[PDB]
Amino acid sequence: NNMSLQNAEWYWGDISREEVNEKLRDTADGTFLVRDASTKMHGDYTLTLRKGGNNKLIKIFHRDGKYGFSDPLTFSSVVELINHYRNESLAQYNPKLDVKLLYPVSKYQQ
Repeated sequence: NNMSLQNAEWYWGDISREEVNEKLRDTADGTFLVRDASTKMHGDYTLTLRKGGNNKLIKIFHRDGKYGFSDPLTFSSVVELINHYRNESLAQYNPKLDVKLLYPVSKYQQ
């Protein structure tokens, strides 16, 4: 993790919901980025996803080197978790989030 995660184009580190909001403003369903959770109580990270004109916040929890949205946490890295849901609909997690992670908001000017 974290060498992988620090170089992920969609990983923005410590930035606020507010800054997250302007980056997803009027973007298509499936647009997303990952920041650090503002408090570890609420996971180590927050995935923000565009859906129905709305920014969904999905906590990424971490324990014993694994990552996930809920238990069991099966992923060996945040990147592998994201990569899975770029291929697969979030619907397997939540039926109200039937969209994939389609459009990374990139930190390398894109």
